[PDB]
Amino acid sequence: EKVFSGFSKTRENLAVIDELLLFWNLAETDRVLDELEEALLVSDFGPKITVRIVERLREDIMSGKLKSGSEIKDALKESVLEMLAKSKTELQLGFRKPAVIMIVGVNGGGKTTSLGKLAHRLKNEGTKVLMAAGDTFRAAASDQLEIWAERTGCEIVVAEKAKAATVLSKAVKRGKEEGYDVVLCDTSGRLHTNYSLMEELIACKKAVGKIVSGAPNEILLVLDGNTGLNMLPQAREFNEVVGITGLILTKLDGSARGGCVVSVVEELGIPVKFIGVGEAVEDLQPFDPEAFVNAIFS
Repeated sequence: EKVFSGFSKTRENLAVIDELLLFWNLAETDRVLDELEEALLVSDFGPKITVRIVERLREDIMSGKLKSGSEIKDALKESVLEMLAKSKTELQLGFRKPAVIMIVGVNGGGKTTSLGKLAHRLKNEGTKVLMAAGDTFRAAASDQLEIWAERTGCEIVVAEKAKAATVLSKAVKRGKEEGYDVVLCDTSGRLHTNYSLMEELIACKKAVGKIVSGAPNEILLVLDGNTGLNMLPQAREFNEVVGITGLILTKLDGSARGGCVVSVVEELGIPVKFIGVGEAVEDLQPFDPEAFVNAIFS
């Protein structure tokens, strides 16, 4: 619904596929597939996934598995859905307490804001949440997390400039000691990835691991959806260095770049867990791969 709006422009642009398929027959296959390829590329499906999708269609058309435009269209949706769920999209918090979640990302992605929206969700499900203001680089983020703490009725551990790993260590200790269900940890926001940032994220992961075996449970990377395919290198860097368990794609408002969602998940094998489709608190939503594929293809 809100996912339909989040990618409204992608849907509009991908609609050309239905028109092209009106002109499909076996002899027209390669011409139709050339146009279909161009349409996916226009909507920010990466080259690797576009060729994979198109060549499989061509295969299945040639072998006689696919015999009509409607069958080809549904096969296209199936290929895309399969790349998305090749996926545990849910938060994987287990049973041992406390669960520890780290939120990471660069400036402009809504890192801190999403952590607040997430805390709202968990609080509403009756989960006992402690916040940790580990974004030590940005003073405005810490203050914003105190505002979120007050709105959602979470307690919050704040820095007393602090080392993020020390704040997180403190919050998780208090989590465990005071019987919390989840410790929800912010981390430092920078304009671009750099060495200093990666070193600090490594330290935070080690520091919370020392207090609770297997912590953190989730390391969620927040990314502005509007960056499209340019999010691939950065997600790969966070993943190679830190180990990301889930993505949060934000700032979607009739994005024309919906293909980037499939491209990132397929490339790195990290599921999209939440999508941000608006500025209200409820507008951070659990990702539903089948609903998404319907939202972009009809």
